[PDB]
Amino acid sequence: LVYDAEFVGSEREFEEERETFLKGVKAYDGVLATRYLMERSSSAKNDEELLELHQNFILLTGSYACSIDPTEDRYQNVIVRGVNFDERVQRLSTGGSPARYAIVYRRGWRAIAKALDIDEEDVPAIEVRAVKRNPLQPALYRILVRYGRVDLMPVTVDEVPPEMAGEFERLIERYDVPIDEKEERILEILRENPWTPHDEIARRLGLSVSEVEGEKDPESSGIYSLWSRVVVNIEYDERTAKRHVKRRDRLLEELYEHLEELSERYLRHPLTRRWIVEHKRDIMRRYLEQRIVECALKLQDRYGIREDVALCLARAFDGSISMIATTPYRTLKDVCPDLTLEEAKSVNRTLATLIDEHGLSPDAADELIEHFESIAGILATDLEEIERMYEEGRLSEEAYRAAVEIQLAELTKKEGVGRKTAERLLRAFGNPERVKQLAREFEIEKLASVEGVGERVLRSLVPGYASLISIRGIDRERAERLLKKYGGYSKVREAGVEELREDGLTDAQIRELKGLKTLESIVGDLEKADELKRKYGSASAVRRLPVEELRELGFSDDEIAEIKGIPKKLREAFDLETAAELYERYGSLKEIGRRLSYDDLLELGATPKA
Ligand SMILES: [Zn+2]
Repeated sequence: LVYDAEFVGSEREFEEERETFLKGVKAYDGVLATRYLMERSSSAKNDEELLELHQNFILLTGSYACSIDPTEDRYQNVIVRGVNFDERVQRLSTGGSPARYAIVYRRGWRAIAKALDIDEEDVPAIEVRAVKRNPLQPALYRILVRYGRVDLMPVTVDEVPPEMAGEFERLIERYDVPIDEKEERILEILRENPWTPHDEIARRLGLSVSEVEGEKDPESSGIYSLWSRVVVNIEYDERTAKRHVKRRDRLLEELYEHLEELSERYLRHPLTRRWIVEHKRDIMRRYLEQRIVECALKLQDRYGIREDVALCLARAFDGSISMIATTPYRTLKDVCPDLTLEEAKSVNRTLATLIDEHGLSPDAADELIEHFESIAGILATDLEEIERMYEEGRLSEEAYRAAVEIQLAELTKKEGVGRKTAERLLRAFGNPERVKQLAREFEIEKLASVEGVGERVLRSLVPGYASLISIRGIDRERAERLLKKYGGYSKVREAGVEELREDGLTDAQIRELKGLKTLESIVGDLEKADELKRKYGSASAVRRLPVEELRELGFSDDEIAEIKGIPKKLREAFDLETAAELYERYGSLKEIGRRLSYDDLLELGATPKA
């Protein structure tokens, strides 16, 4: 399997990167060492002070990783397992560093270490994919690294705010990012537990990990895309980036100092920088080993690969189904030539879809995997770039054509949208994911200004346009203004009546929207109808309310008589309290003559009742 990368910065930059990387390695050495201590005993497993130190190393590795390729120009032709990230990162809407994009992949450091000449024999590992023990929401951690966010990466487990961890969703709400339906589904699990592993998120949603994750860019769909959407909209805090670079090297010393102290809880001899420098390779070789077991065991239980092949893959791909699952068939067979295609299609869902649901050849599917990794990766790419690749001879016809048909199918599925209107939209706005996002942001004029995009298109594309526009008198401009101001139909429906008037809605329009025509019979004006619609569900409910309650913060006793349909004869004798109660209980009045003659002891000798 091929890893490689070439440096293109100046000689100063070369040394800057070497020092950062080597400090990342030193930081990651602490992560390995602390993981080692944690499984010396179940007592060590549950040492929270040890866990806090483990986490501190994770943080510092992140910070150092964020600093790789600060100017986003120092590396080129970054190959990880044969796939060239230079070209892919360039096609993303937010571009960025091929180096850091590489580092977010397991064993991506391999590629970067070659460009910085750090000899692979010393295993200069930097990994930034911790899940269960990560002090930040794991996907966030990874996206911060890809976007080089030295500033946002905390350098201390104390410094980690809830909004980047246990209450991560707060951070999402602060930046008014559009969330699609896949993502809202993913959040529902992350809300239960932000440290749910991705293959679990995928298994419950009935998706591949690639689908759960998406591309690491705003214009995709998935937890990575979501976090990118948020993170890019956070101002770079150049100040705090300075604090973090200034402080972290000595914090690392201090972490290593704390590692000695703690290690004496579980070991005869301290765990020192020299010790980890010596055992690093051995520690890593052993973890790889029990991950080959666990993983090769899963390749049989879940996917059903013949035992001897399942171990081959397990070894070849560092014990990672994520890794295996995103590897092309040609590369998979290169290292395990015993493997069969139905077996490859079992673990690599992208390969499976491309073959079985788009009739692609394995070579052609490999081509698309290599360039884009997943379907999400195809949909993150501008249509016209895919055309360019086809024309420039860097993409075969069958791959190219499948790519087009995937992009078009995301829009033609939406009733009203034909192929040339879909095709046009992709030209106007780049890719299908970016088209959808404009619809969720309610950019109705922007979309409409494309040929073939009519009311029927707008209906099926823009959430809540269907609802507002089907009310007479509400024009397109208004529908956009309303949707944008309040955040979608449901939120517009929830708006106050006073402020909807200010927005220029006729009272008829407001009445239909909240569907309180029946309540406005019962009560004079719109506003009180709405007040009554909030607390109580319907008119139906308001009538049933106790006589005291209606009377209280309400209006007349005659009005309460009319509201509950209390007959003249029953109203003329008893007081309301007991009249509306007898009616509630028996319904007719003929029936009211079920209870005995002068059990009707209340008021006059009203004989017409018996
Ligand atoms: Zn800080």
